Amino acid sequence: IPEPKPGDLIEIFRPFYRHWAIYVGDGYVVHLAPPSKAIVKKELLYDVAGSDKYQVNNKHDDKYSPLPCSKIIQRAEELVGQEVLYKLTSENCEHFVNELRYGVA
Repeated sequence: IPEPKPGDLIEIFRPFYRHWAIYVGDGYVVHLAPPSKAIVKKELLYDVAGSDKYQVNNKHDDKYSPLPCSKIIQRAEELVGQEVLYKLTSENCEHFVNELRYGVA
């Protein structure tokens, strides 16, 4: 599987649940994760994916424009360290990365 492009949405197929992250380059993604509440983390895709299959899935590019990729990366990185109080359902994780790629829904 070739290297994702900065700003790409990454859909990760964990057993019985999906997780979402956004590629920020040089092997890193930004995503919501538990400390062990949830926190925005910058981590290696290698570690976040682990042994689980994943794909790039920019599902809304058909009908919506992605933001300039420099802006996507900047916004994602600025949020690293921020905490949120909602559960890490696929839906919430997807919503988070959608906002980064496409802007506020």
